[PDB]
Amino acid sequence: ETFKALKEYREGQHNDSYDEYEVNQSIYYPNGGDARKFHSNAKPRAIQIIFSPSVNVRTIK
Amino acid sequence: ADVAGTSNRDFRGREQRLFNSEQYNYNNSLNGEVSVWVYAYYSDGSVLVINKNSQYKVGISETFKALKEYREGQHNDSYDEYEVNQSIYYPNGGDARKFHSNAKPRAIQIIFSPSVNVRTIKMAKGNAVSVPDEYLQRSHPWEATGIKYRKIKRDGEIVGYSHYFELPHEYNSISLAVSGVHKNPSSYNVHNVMDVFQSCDLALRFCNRYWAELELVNHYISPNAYPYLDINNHSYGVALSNRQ
Amino acid sequence: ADVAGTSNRDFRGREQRLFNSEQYNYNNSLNGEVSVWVYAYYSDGSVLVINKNSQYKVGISETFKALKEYREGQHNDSYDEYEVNQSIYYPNGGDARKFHSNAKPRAIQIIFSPSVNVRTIKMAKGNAVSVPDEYLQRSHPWEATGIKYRKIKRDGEIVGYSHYFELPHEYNSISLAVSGVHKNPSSYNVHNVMDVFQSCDLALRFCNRYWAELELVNHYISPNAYPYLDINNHSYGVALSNRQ
Amino acid sequence: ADVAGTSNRDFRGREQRLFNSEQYNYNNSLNGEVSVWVYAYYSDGSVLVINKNSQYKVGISETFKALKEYREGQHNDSYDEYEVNQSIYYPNGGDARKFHSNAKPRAIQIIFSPSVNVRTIKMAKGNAVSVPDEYLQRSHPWEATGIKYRKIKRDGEIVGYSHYFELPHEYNSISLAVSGVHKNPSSYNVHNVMDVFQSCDLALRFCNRYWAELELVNHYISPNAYPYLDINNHSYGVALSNRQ
Ligand SMILES: [Cl-]
Ligand SMILES: [Cl-]
Ligand SMILES: [Cl-]
Repeated sequence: ETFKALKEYREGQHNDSYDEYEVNQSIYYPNGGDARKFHSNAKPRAIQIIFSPSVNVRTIK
Repeated sequence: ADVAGTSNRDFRGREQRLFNSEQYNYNNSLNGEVSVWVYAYYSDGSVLVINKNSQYKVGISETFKALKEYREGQHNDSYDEYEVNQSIYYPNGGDARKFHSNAKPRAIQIIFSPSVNVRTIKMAKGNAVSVPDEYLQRSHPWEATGIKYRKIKRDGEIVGYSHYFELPHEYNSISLAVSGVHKNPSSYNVHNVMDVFQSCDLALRFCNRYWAELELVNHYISPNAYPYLDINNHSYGVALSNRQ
Repeated sequence: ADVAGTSNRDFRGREQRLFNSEQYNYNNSLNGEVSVWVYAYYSDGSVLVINKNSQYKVGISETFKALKEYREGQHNDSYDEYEVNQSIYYPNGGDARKFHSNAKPRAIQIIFSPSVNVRTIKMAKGNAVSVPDEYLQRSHPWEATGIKYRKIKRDGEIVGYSHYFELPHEYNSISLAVSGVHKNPSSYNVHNVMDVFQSCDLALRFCNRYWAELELVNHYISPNAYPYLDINNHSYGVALSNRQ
Repeated sequence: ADVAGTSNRDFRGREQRLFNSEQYNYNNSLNGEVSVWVYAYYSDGSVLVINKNSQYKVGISETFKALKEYREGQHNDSYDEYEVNQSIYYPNGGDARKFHSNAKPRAIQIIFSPSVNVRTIKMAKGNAVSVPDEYLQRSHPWEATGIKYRKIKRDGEIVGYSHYFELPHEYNSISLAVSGVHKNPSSYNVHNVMDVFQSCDLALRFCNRYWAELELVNHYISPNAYPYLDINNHSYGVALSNRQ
């Protein structure tokens, strides 16, 4: 997944889409965008990766 | 004339030291201001500040709703946020489409000017329906929390006092009032009561949402010579007593 | 040990009776809360509650406009309702597209906690431009309406006081303030004045529009052990003095 | 110690030259990345970049529609642009209100990292319904276009390869896929197949629309040490082999 694809998207609700394009430009390069926020709440706060018990753990990358 | 910075006749230097000393001492006289600030920090990095400036005593009191983030001129999910409020006022009381409102404060800092007497500070930290301690019948209407205030210091002088507490848990849903009294080391009090009543009308309030602690430091705290303590424990303010 | 409910050594029963008695008496001490609620009832069945909780004395004061129904996150006919307000402030002063705004309150209930002294209750019921009695020059700024308050009782104990008045007529267009003082059967007063000034800052407010009296009973009054009187004359609240 | 830049014991200079040489050679090892970028240039001066970075081999494949300009959070004439697409898929197939969509790319640049083997580069440039050469039955699924790639060079070193083609005609309506394989000058291959299958899952993609080639140069190409060739034939990138 890209950085953008992991950001929160609320189907059928407002998503601040224009400001969030600007946030992305600021994340891709310091001071690269003109957003009206310091921290996007659409950024993930954590990631869990889970595999089924049929994976071989030594092959995980 | 004598040469600058070489003798006791540098009256420009003496007057600059007196000018600063007179500001520090004036603010501590009963003719001076006492001030309080409530900072409510949000997850998007923005910060609501409420400040009240008044003579003799000063305070701020806000509902749960009034401390939630409000973005002027932008979308605020207003209908869903009415539903979130009903769920916070009573479990399962609303029909919101989210688990956690990002408009809830993540932390509160209370700062007082150095003219407050710390022993007079009182806080009413209530639940989301504005009750101080679970039920009205058993509630003392405030706690005197001065022992928890840290000195904000610059160059050895106290420039303000801070009490900070995080609200990082889902159940941290509060209403808040705070009050402090201006220093009065004298025994004067009798005769001045209607003047204190007029101070209740004359107190000036300011409220604004700044987009980042950086912006709060640069455009709010520093230009007005106010005290502050940032997330990295750095003290801001201006030392004045006996200083040039 | 002795068997439960058979002897004077049921210390669990004694402590449960003391726990409740201590809450009732604490609320009546000068360390306790005094509280007031203003309920404004609308034709769609919804109810605005404003509550203030404070030590020593407490009150609420609202403009005509502030008591009109406001639906958060829904349409409120805001422009037409500015025009309705102009017509209420002065006959024929606005250009509204309705005869009667359904946002006007149909009735008001004022309830005080049982720690108020009823004889100290004062109401300023003003006209729509916030004048108590037709013209300022002839207005006394309040009426002491304690004689009209009914006792809200449960199991023989007074759990609160109620004053209710309907606004069913077209010309019933009001502004409203109310105030009561906490019981003080002692002769203590001198020394505590700045503490009362701090109580003015520390008072906590709550405001919300509930969609039905049922919802008010279930999600507001009952969970917080507050007193109430419903449209069918049923008393709600919790008896505590000498009770398990 | 010896003086800087005067002897064979300037180990800071030797380590700086090795650090850069090790990056160049690592990228060319089979442990290193191979990368491709597709740049689609629009008439308003904006540029969509898609980049894929992976081990062993890498590619990008996009429909006609996916290469059209999309302005996030702005109007995009979405209904008329569905109609334009129907007219491009089949003559007279749509009911658009324009002759030429300004969302169509005016040109494409394909750039590969210097770790690709140029002889392995393959392009499938299809018509607007994703057929490589007019009809499926007669289509070879790619053309090997490495001979057309120019060396992007800095300070004498190849920093990437470019193939650029304009789409200036009304009938220039394409779908596009490209693929290249990482250099492998060894005879090692057998044993590594499942590792290549995992590389297909591990390949990282990036996509963004920048508003100008200037902005692409300053905020995309240069900060990431990527190769590029601008409209004035200027080469960008960083020479590393044997260099400080
Ligand atoms: Cl003084
Ligand atoms: Cl007492
Ligand atoms: Cl290798």
